[PDB]
Formats: sequence, structure tokens, C-alpha cells
Amino acid sequence: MVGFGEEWRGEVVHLSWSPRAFLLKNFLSDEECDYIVEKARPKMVKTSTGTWFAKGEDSVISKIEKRVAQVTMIPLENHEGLQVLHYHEHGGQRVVTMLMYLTTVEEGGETVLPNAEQKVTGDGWSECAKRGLAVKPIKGDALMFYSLKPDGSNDPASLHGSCPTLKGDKWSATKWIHVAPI
Ligand SMILES: [Cl-]
Repeated sequence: MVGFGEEWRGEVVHLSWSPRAFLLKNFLSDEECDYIVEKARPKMVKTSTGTWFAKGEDSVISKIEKRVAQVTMIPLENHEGLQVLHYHEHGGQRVVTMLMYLTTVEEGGETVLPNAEQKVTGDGWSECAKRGLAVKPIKGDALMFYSLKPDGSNDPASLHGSCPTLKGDKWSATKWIHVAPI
């Protein structure tokens, strides 16, 4: 799994400069989300359950991993494997997080960034979500953000957590990528 591997094409929404963050709409197909859930399901171990796929371990996931390299412009040598969660030498510093929603969550369950410069307000945001910048889980969407400033210093605005789900069932996959080859 090196370099960059027909490209992905969807909608990009800029969310913030602190942390620098983008929403990628329909980054995963519905078919890809359902695959990842079912492939992960029998591996899930204990809140949330989870499992880990090594970079390049799975053929369908590997296609997606290439897509992440392409959109981030960072070669696959720098990437970790894939963490899947269900809610109920090393490459140097981590620089970018990609969080992919495998299911749509009707109410609550937002990713929240409480130290972001923005807070969400009003209709359709849970009370937890209103503590910072938040993103609704929609199947196929991906939240991309940088944990370092351009000069390589820490961006504390990139701290994130999961709001409790009030209506629905939240599955997510998280890809971390480093400044250098692992
Ligand atoms: Cl989350």
C-alpha cells in the first residue's frame, strides 16, 4: 500500500479554519458502508464496540483507502489502517483525520468539536452538539480535518468526541494519516 493506487468526484463543504475542516458528501457509496459494517460485525469487541483493519487487509476497504490518499493528497505509506466503531517509525505526528459515517443517525449522535471556533445553533442539533462545531452522521459522508497547523504545531481545535445517539444506530470508520511514511 504505497502512493495513490478513475477518481471520486463529490460535493465538498468547507466547515472551519479552526480546526481546518471539510465535509465530503457521499464519499462512500451506500454499498461500501453496508460492506464495512457487515465485515466488521463479527470482529467487534467491547459504551462502543470496535475493531481495527490493517492498512490493505481487505480488498473493498483498500479501494476506499486509495480514495482517501487521493482526496488528502497524502501517499498511502503515511496512512494508518481503519478503526470501525459501533456506539451503544510510526510516521511521526498524526496530521489528518478522516471520519466516515456508515449509517445515518436521525437524532443526536453528532461528531462534536468543542474547541472549534464555531458552534452550531438552532433546529436539528442535539444539546451535546451545540457545545461546538458538529456534524450530523449521514451514511456515506466523511468529515476530514487537520490536527496540525501548517507549521506542524498542534491545533487544539481538532479535539473531537461522539454525542449520545437519541434516535438511530451509529457506526463509523476512522482513518488517521501521518506527516511521514510509517
Ligand atoms: Cl464521531
